[PDB]
Amino acid sequence: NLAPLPPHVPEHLVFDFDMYNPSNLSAGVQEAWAVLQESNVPDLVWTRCNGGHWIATRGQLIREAYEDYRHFSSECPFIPREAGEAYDFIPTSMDPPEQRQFRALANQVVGMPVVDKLENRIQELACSLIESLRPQGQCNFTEDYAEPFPIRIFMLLAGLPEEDIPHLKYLTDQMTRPDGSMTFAEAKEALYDYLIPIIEQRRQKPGTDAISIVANGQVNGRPITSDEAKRMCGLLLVGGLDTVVNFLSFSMEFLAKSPEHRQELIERPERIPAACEELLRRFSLVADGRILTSDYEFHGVQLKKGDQILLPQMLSGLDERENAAPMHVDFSRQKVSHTTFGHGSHLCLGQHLARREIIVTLKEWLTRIPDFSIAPGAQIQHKSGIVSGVQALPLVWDPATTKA
Ligand code: HEM
Ligand SMILES: CN(C)c1cccc2c(S(=O)(=O)NCCCCCCCCNC(=O)C[C@]34C[C@H]5C[C@H](C[C@H](C5)C3)C4)cccc12
Ligand SMILES: [K+]
Repeated sequence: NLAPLPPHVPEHLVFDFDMYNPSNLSAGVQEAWAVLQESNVPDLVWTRCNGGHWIATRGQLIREAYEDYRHFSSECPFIPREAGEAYDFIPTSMDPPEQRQFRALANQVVGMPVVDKLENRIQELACSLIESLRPQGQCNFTEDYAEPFPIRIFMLLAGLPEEDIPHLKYLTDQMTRPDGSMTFAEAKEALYDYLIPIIEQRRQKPGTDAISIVANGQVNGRPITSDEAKRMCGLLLVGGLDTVVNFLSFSMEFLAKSPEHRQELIERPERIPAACEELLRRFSLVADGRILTSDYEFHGVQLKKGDQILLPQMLSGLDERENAAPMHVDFSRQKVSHTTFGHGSHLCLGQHLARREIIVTLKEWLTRIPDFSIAPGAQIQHKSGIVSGVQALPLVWDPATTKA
């Protein structure tokens, strides 16, 4: 189904890109999205897919719309509209100025000083996961390392016992990949049923952990409500799962297919933090958006109040106006330009934790299993959406080349 073209939208801007099923998916998802940056494609287009919505295709427009929250509201941040409308996590669905207090609170639980403190526990977890795969000589990376890793980091952050992982993983999977057992709202409520009691207890007997902090917090000079804490705790849980899982998978897929890039990192592990940044550009993967708060002319184009606009974080760093030869991976780029963690008032609060997860993973993997490949015969499949990703990543190695 295409949606019929709204009258304010001129025909010459219409490019029916489908964000959940792009034409060139088989060639790689970032590549599939990069067709939007071909020379015949305007900086701002309308697609009739997925209810109909604008797409900003260039880093300059993407950044500008993200800065201008007065015209581009996060009240409805997801395409299609029905998803955007039912979405209530905090702070992702709030605009400044209200979002500012909630964000400061959330920053207390995942900000830089928390990350510096957790780094060693993160390394311990990574090492334990890798060392259990190492002798096998094979894994599905996405399933065997990537999925268990960030959920375990959330348990450590939130002071939750490891016993709860299976149930928690199931509920978050249902929100982003439903098997049918539960609607989004049922999964959401089950999450709330899970967090509500721990919130009440940690209100009464505080810990030094994320759930305590968010529960004992103050916003707008008053105590955070139970509805507000659970909706924040919800985002803190889901925000760092699918992004980390899929990003780690794009990265490992690249390194498996590029011996020369692996060898560089093996020989110069000091370049790993830079390599992380360049991978974050090349394999950027989020595409959310905004809704117009009013009629607005933006870069020659008449936008109407209530129109949705997709602003793909993914596209800014792939824009050849931002980075020369954008599909080329070069770990020594002088200026790595990207909006992989967003831009503007909602810039990812988990970005410092994500970078440490990524760096620790690459450092620990490359020192234990320096030599690996894509399993003989396998063709890696990508998926496209709000968070794009990797269906599966079967890796192989010779265990004699590994270090215990
Ligand atoms: C590769 C990993 C990650 C990527 C690419 C990523 C990406 C993003 C992006 C693009 C936004 C802005 C969304 C918007 O403007 O609508 C965002 C916000 C956010 N992220 Fe991440 N993220 C990652 C990891 C994490 C982690 C590990 C956490 C920890 C829980 C986290 C927590 C959050 C929170 C709480 C917000 C909302 C900030 C606000 O609305 O004020 N993220 N993220
Ligand atoms: C028929 N019709 C109209 C339809 C009906 C229903 C579904 C449809 C789908 S669809 O099934 O493919 N729709 C996708 C469901 C929306 C996913 C919700 C996001 C959850 C992750 N949330 C975060 O808050 C984390 C986080 C974390 C960070 C920051 C920010 C953005 C990203 C990255 C995610 C928040 C496709 C096409 C049509 C559909
Ligand atoms: K909403």
